[PDB]
Amino acid sequence: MRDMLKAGVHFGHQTRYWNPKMKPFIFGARNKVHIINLEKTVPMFNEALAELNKIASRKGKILFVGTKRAASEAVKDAALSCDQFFVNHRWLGGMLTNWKTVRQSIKRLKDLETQSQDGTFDKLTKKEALMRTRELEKLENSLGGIKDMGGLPDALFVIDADHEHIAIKEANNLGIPVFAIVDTNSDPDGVDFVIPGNDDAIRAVTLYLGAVAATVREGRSQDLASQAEESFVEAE
RNA sequence: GGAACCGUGAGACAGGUGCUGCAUGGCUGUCGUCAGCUCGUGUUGUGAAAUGUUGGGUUAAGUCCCGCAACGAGCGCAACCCU
Repeated sequence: MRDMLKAGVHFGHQTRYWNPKMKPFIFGARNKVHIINLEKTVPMFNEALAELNKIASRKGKILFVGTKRAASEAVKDAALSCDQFFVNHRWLGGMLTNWKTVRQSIKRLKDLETQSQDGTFDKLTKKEALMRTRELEKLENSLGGIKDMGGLPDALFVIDADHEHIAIKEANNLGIPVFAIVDTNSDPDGVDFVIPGNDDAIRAVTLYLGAVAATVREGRSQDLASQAEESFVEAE
């Protein structure tokens, strides 16, 4: 299980771009950073983790959102260790509402690939061929992790409430739990299960994102394994 | 007996570029062949609607990025035909 006393990674962050709604989580600004209370972050871990093991052993799906280039690689690897979804690139309008039509783009993507591998690849003009290439690109860039979705999640996990504020909204009107590790620059009232921690910093996000993923595989139907996200922490 | 065309007598009936295209269909001219014109969804407004195509640098051009409540899509241009 997770470990306490993490005053060497997360802690305070951001200078003066905070939100008065995060006062009950700020220890005390010193020369710059406001500093977050590690004494309040721990209690949040328990409550947030508790609700996690509940949906984890309940065979519930989670969608880890991560558009920020600070945890772009961590959000994926963490979602790979387990059988969960994720959003790295950018978060279309009507993916869940107008699922049908949206999937039509997925089928076409699979239809073009089967035509790009070897079957009728260089039969028609090159101009038309270069037209099918761009389509594939645009489709592979947007429909990268949504291609595995064949049916409408139980909860979403964001890295930053503000950056992925759009994902938070659509997660509120639908009545779906929201888990995230944001800091000062945000509104906690928008997150039923918020984790007061550094939003940025790769070594900061990888820690929880790795522990949370480890707590998911355990108590479900798998054994614990070493985190491979630590290798990307060398970005420093 | 009787079909047909035709002529006279008799009966039932025809026609109109005569008016109105501010009653209209169709066709055509004109800004134009100039050119953009619109849709789905999200967001803003009580609403008619707005945003989407705002901002910074740039380009012949929404030409294209960066930031970005917007993200995408269908006619127009272009291409397809002919000298």
